[PDB]
Amino acid sequence: SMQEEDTFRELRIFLRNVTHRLAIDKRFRVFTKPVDPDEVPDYRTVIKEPMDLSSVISKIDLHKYLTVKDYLRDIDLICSNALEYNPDRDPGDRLIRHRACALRDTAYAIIKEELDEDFEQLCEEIQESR
Ligand SMILES: CCN1C[C@@H]2C[C@H]3c4onc(C)c4[C@@H](O)[C@]2(C1)N3C
Ligand SMILES: CCN1C[C@@H]2C[C@H]3c4onc(C)c4[C@@H](O)[C@]2(C1)N3C
Repeated sequence: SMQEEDTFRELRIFLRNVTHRLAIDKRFRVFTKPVDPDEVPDYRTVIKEPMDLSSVISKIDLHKYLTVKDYLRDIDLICSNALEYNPDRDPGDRLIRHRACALRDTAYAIIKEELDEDFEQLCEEIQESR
């Protein structure tokens, strides 16, 4: 219905605003673009599903997310990819792990404080009806 298309349009506006706010924080600059396969040819042999904040904005615009749950699965993949690729005790590794955990906690805290529980339940019921 037209009312259902208006629901999904409101969801995309909300997700773009969350994602752009994460993308301007100086801590998260390393997550804003894909890993350059030149500089890091090894990356794509270890990490099977690369993900970054530029890719997330492209996916919103292609209508790939019908719920906040499916968006948070991509935020979780940005974080898990950084933890898996950089697991060592050295400071470079420890700094990117700390930043990855901060990105995930920041996204969850914005959504907890700014999404109504009933808007997300409506998106999940339209999704399950398709
Ligand atoms: C050129 C200096 N490198 C330091 C970082 C460690 C590792 C990494 O893991 N996730 C991302 C994103 C990145 C890149 O920022 C990075 C580039 N590497 C491929
Ligand atoms: C319980 C009634 N809700 C009204 C508000 C609308 C929306 C929202 O957007 N930013 C913030 C902050 C808030 C919350 O205060 C709120 C709680 N919602 C999640």
